[PDB]
This record gives sequence, structure tokens and C-alpha cells, in this order.
Amino acid sequence: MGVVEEAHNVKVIGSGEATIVLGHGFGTDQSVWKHLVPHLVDDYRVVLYDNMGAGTTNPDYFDFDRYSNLEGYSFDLIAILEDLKIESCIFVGHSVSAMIGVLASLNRPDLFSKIVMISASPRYVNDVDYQGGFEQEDLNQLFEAIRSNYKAWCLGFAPLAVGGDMDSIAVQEFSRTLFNMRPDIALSVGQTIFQSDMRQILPFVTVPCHILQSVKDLAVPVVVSEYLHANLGCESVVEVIPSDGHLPQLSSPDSVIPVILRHIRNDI
Ligand SMILES: O=C1C=C[C@H](Cc2ccc(-c3ccccc3)cc2[N+](=O)[O-])O1
Repeated sequence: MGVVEEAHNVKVIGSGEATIVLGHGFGTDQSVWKHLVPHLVDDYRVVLYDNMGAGTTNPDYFDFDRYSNLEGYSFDLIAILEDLKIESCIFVGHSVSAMIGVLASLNRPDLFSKIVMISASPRYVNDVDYQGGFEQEDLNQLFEAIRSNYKAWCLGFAPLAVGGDMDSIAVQEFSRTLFNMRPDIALSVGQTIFQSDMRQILPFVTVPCHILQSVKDLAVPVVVSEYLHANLGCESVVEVIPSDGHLPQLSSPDSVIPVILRHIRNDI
């Protein structure tokens, strides 16, 4: 493939028009989809890619100005879609990737037939009329910990994000992918994500959105899902899952994958 496909570790599995693109969240890579993809390959052409700055990607390619906001990531996504001659896709977006997909669909709604979000949020920071999950002081202690001692921060953060049992295979995997990130890049992407505010553009979305989340998610209070549902400008549905964790498609696939598959496979 071309430089931008190689740079993002693009995998394409299968052929056909019916296509699904899967974007991962901060701290992991395309391997977060390992339990979902086996259920998709028989009906869809499956596109996987890593966000720039993931531990699987070349740090020389991490342009701190390009990725200073979410639009830098949406331009990457669009470029991959165009490079792959993809005319229309179902986009499954995990965590920040949910809003990267929303951004891309504002510029190219023709490219997306629907967006399935998992663990999405347009705004993490609380204000007097919006519960996001974090007070600004929460963030400060985060950037202070990451900056202080990254490795230690990875070990501590991974079980809280994955949730569930602390001895799990998923906590193992995530702490690894978290730690393979270059500490300055991890920091820079952290700021961009946590300082993001997608709330004001939601009304302009014109693609149907399925809003999925763990009922217990350290980074996404359940009211966020309802906020998204109430302010998105196209049709949308919410389904809160009886699961624990920010990466439930990895950590609790038995209860989580069937829900994701229902929302991929069926329309509103
Ligand atoms: O991107 C996001 C924002 C919130 C959720 C969960 C989350 C993911 C990633 C990170 C993070 C990773 C590496 C370095 C710094 C921060 C932190 C959180 N968090 O605080 O909750 O996803």
C-alpha cells in the first residue's frame, strides 16, 4: 500500500462493497478489535487502522501541530478512505475515534452510512450544566502524573480504564500498548483529547449514530450517552451495556460483542 496506509498499519480483510471501518481509542491500537472482527469478515470488507501516535506507529510521523486538535485525525481517516477507494462505510469508533468519525462525517457525510460509537464522549470536563466525568483539577493531576513518571502512570491507569478484574488479560494488554507510546506523544494526545469540545457541532451531524457504552466506565458517565442522544442532529439510538470498562469489546466480549453486532447489522 501507499505511505499513508503503511504509516497507519492499514489492514483490509475481504472484498465487496459492504465495508466496515474500525477506529480505536487512546492507548490501544487496532488489536482492540480482535474479538469483534471474526464476526464481521464473512459479511463485510473489514478495514483496520491505527491512529498516528499509537505505540505501533512511527514516532517520526507524529506531527505535533497536525494532531493539536481532533481534525488532524479526521483528515487522516478521510485520506485512508479515499486511498482505499471506499465510497461508503459503516464506521465503528471507539472512544476518541467516535468523535474523529463524527468530525470526518461533517466534512464528508457521503462517506458514512452510519456511525457506531463505543465509549464515546464529546466533552470530559464538567461545567455547571454538564457532567463529563472530570473536574479540571482531575486532569491536572493526570498530566502531572504522566509527566512525572509515565511508566508508573501506565501501570496504575490500565486496570482502572479496563475495569473488571485487575489480573485480567485485557489489563495486561492495555498497560503494554499504553506503555509502548512515546511519553511526550502520550502527553500531547492526552491534552488534545481532554481539552476537546465536540458538544457544539453535534447538531450538525447528518449520519445516524448508535451510542454504546459500558454502564460502568471511568471516563464516560451514563448521562454523556443521553447528552449525545439528545443533541446529535440525525437519528440516534442509545444502548447502555451491562459491562464494566472503557474497552469492553476487548475485556468483556461475551456480553459486549453481541450488542455491537446488533447495532452494526441493523438500522434504526
Ligand atoms: O481519550 C480518552 C479520554 C478519556 C478516555 C479514557 C482515557 C483514555 C486515555 C487516557 C490517556 C492515555 C495516555 C496518556 C494520557 C491519557 C486517559 C483517559 N482517562 O483519563 O480517562 O478516553
